[PDB]
Amino acid sequence: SDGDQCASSPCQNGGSCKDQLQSYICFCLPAFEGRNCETHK
Repeated sequence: SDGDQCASSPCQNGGSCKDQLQSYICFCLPAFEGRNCETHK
């Protein structure tokens, strides 16, 4: 049920990729931060 956003690794820094109802939220690691790890600490 709903699972396409993470079809091309829309996240960065090996961040995770979750699928929501509006789009998707990646779960970066303690090393980075942001919906796409775009904020690498």
